[PDB]
Amino acid sequence: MDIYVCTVCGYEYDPAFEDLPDDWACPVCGASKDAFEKQ
Repeated sequence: MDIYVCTVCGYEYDPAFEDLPDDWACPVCGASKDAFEKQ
């Protein structure tokens, strides 16, 4: 739909940004933004 909830810690993020570099890491688990997927 439009949500990027980490699948490691279960963080919550919304796809309403503008500058999304090519290297975002969870500000909690620290894991890469690869385990992130609609949830």
